[PDB]
Amino acid sequence: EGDAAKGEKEFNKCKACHMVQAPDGTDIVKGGKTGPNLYGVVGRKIASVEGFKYGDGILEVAEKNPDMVWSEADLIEYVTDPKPWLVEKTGDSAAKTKKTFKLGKNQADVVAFLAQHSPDA
Ligand code: HEC
Repeated sequence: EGDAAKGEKEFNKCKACHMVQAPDGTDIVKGGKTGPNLYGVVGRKIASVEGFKYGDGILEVAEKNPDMVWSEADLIEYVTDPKPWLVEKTGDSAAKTKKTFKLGKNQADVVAFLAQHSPDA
């Protein structure tokens, strides 16, 4: 049972690279642009943010699984350890990505925070 209040704090480990900004430009969490905006990520098609330059592996996940979206379960796994998640979904041990950051605790909490800011999932 993820706690979005705890997740908001844990998101300080994500905001160097990611923002959470609503479609009207309102910052929920002011953050970087190295990774894509995470507002609305829960239920969002994998690797589908307009203009973002994704790595080959995550694009392959989306290409080979056209109906795939970010579920809460997949988010928890990916946040925990991104690379093996990509290997799992692509079936390719050499799946690319420069994104290896692993969150070691409170993963369901951060995902609850992301879900709070995906009001239309
Ligand atoms: C920079 C060093 C990052 C940190 C710290 C975190 N993320 Fe990240 N994220 C980053 C990049 C460059 C990418 C693109 C990956 C690729 O291979 O192209 C991502 C992607 C995500 C995604 C997928 C988004 C999508 O639109 O499909 C998610 C859900 C995500 N990142 C979440 C996330 C969280 C919760 C983090 C803190 C725990 C976090 N990331 C850290 C770069 C960086």
